[PDB]
Amino acid sequence: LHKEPATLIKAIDGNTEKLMYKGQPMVFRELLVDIPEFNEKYGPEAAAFTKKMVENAKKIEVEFDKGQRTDKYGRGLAYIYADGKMVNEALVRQGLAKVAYVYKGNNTHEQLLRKAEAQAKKEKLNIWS
Ligand SMILES: Cc1cn([C@H]2C[C@H](OP(=O)(O)O)[C@@H](COP(=O)(O)O)O2)c(=O)[nH]c1=O
Repeated sequence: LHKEPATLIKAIDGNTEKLMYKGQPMVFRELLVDIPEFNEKYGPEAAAFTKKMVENAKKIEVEFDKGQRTDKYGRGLAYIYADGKMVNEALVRQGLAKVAYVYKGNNTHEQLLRKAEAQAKKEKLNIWS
């Protein structure tokens, strides 16, 4: 796998809906996680943690896995990094997302993320409280 550059695109409301990848706006869906929606418990917290992590970062990178790069809704499927720290792993490690959607061939970081989830669960953090 290899990391590639992207930048945040700031939406009219001040948040990031899309990343600019090879100079095109794209919604990216994080690989291997289920993140609660805003209306669900921990949803506001997951969103706020993501916003701080990506906005504070000097460098955003995306990393496609070995399988499908876009899903059925046209979203890019990747691991997202903020100054070299994976956003997908960080949400899981904080109990702000669960490991999920593990499909054949896009599963490279599965064990790493399950390791993070077990720690968040052992620590009874957030979703696991
Ligand atoms: C994470 C991921 C989601 N998806 C699709 C599966 C779900 O389809 P369905 O909408 O039919 O349930 C949807 C979940 O995304 P969200 O959790 O963003 O809603 O995204 C993929 O196809 N590949 C993936 O790797």
